[PDB]
Amino acid sequence: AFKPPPRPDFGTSGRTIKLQANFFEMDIPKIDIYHYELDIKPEKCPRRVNREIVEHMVQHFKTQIFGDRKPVFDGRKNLYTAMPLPIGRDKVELEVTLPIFKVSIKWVSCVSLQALHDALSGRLPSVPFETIQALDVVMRHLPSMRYTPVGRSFFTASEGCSNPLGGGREVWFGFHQSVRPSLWKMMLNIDVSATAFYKAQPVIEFVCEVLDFKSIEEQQKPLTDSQRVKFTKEIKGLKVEITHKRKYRVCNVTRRPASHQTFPLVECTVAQYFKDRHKLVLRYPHLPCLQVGQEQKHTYLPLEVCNIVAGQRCIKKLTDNQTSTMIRATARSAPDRQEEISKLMRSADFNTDPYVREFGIMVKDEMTDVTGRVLQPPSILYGGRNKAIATPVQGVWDMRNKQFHTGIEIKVWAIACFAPQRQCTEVHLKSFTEQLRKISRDAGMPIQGQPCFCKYAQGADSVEPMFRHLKNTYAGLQLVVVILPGKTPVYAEVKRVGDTVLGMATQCVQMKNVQRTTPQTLSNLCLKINVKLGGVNNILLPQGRPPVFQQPVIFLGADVTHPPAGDGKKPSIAAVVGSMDAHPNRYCATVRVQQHRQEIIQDLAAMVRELLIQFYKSTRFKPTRIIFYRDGVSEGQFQQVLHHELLAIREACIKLEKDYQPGITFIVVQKRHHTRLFCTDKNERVGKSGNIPAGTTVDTKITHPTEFDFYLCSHAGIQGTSRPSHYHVLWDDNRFSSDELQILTYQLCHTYVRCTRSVSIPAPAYYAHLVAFRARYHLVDKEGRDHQALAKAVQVHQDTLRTMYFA
RNA sequence: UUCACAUUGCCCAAUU
RNA sequence: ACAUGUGAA
Ligand SMILES: [Mg+2]
Ligand SMILES: [Mg+2]
Repeated sequence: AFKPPPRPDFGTSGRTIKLQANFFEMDIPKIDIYHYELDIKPEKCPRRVNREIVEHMVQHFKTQIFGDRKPVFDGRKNLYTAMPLPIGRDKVELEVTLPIFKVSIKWVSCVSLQALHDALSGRLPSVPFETIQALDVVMRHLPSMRYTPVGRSFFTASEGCSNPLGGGREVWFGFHQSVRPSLWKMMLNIDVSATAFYKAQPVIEFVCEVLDFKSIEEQQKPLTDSQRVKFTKEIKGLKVEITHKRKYRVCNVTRRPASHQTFPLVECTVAQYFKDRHKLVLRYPHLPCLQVGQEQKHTYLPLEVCNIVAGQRCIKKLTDNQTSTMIRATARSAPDRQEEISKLMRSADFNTDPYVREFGIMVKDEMTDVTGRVLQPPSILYGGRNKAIATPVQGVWDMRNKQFHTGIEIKVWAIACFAPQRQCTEVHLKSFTEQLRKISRDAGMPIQGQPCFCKYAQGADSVEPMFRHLKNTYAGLQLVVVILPGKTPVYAEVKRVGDTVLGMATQCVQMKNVQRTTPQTLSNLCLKINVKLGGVNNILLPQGRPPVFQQPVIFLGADVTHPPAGDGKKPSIAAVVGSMDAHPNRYCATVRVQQHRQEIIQDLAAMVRELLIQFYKSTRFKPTRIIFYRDGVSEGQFQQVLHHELLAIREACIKLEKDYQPGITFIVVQKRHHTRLFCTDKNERVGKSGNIPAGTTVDTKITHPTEFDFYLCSHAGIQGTSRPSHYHVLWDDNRFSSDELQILTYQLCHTYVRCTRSVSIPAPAYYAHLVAFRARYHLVDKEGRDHQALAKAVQVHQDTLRTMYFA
């Protein structure tokens, strides 16, 4: 379970395409640089405050130490210099004042950039991490002070334009920046981005925006408890500033107006306090005060003397309208984004950055050219009379004149309509039934007759007794179609009951899609229905599959989904699916709740054991090979994850049978990186968005210098700029060639049963996502006693276990 | 809750 | 994910 396998070869399959990547070559000197350890007492202050401390510590202690040396700082404890500092080894206490801190500098090490060159070439097997870290600290030292750092990105108010969102928020533009080793050179990965920020405005104006006032004096009355509570929820936690210089965090909003609100000086009011001490009379005395600092003390500031501090990211969720405006502001086609990144890099002036130039680094201002190959799509085989073969074109095909490979005859089914009768009439339901049966017969999934049961219902409470009744009354019941009036808790209840309480197949459909049907929608609905009932929609043309299918092989997809920002004990959800036939088409699912924000799948061995057992029951084969697509592990966790999960896989094998030792291939799938690929030639641009065509593959130039990784953009780019999926092979007993693995991955992107399209990641990974999503629905408002309760929540019924209920 | 693609959390990141 | 867009037999 040690080091990732070396790249075995380069891919040769498919026609070439000229591409540009948002990677900008770096020239790094062949020079040793110097790494010093810093400790700033006390180390509780924000990273930025530390950065300032060091920043003018260097200014204040210029004479003795640095002497024209321009150090870079990571913001916490790491300092780097281009040539060695005068303090030969010895920790030195330094005294720094801020307009109070002791800073100790001690030598740590030498970082050789020559060793980095050696790693980029053949000579070193590994890329020296410390070196990359050093370069990264160098490159982001200045913009960490100039701009507002968010993660690996930087944001700023765009000078000359405003993009308000309302509610005191506006769009800030910026960019992601990262330093990456490559087959060719050190690369600077730069992408543009945008995010909502709080406006740097007076608090009075903030109040007006949040409470929807065109101006204050609507009214000159204290706010209603409603208004005050909304304002409270909006400003709580934000930083404000005064002029009397002072910055505070807002912990509350007083109930009383400033004229009435009092504190112990003897009881003294806030307004009067400002009159007496600060010679100020409140223009808006009827308004509340912000409570700032510790909520235990009693420090209360009037609204009209405070400003919202500049550069605070808006953490809180945006409204629907705010979001709409955000999208509208930041939407760019592929060529537009390409031009924006290029414009940004020409206007960046990285090479005049005094710290960059101090470390002798040069950055290229043009995107790297890279040659991709466009893989051929697999043929898709259908069934019926035709045995039709479909040929994807630009990552899309369709169901017209085709029947499912194996279509289910639906004989017994029901309809529960939770939409109101007056809006979703019996005529609507009838007409919808007619249409659905037409499309379904065309597809080889004949709904033989009318539903056996069709009643209206209201509220979540009616779900369980209705479903119990159905299961007890109609023998051979295959499906319940559930019509919903849009967003409702009923959906989650329908799933809790069907999936985990009764083990019944349900298909939900929104009221509006019953009222107005279209062939495309009903067709997609049929994809879902056929799968849920155990059917096989289509299969990869068998003779067109890579040689790996010549022996029994199981395809696993795995994902962990974590709770959103904020809520803190809500668990993470681990989901693993495995193929159950040779096509591969049918999948079974396993799911677990696990520790909050843990990425490592804790219970993997038990899950894989289950899947292996089910695979044997379905196919009567034991897999000689296990292909494991693992979604969403970042590089910094590669070793962590691979160590636990690979072993878990082995354990599942070992405990199942000895000496059962199938070859394992462990592939990390990453859809959330910042690598963008653009057509160099305009006539290669596909559709309105002008993206690279589906099947575009890149395994040279910008990829890893020694390891086995590649980009594959398997999908049609409909809108904006495509995200090409990245695949990183952490382990491979099966000794794949690049060609076979890339082609296999591509083909798996065509087995996804919910649409006749090639999807952005292989089917097993996608299914993993759907399973986790469904689990999250089983857990809504539910968050060993506790953990057992949550584990119970996501446990499907016995009859649901062997199904694709997640489709 | 027909579906994909894209933006986006979340892993890794980040003295009144 | 939700939310928001763009689309489809
Ligand atoms: Mg995940
Ligand atoms: Mg949506």
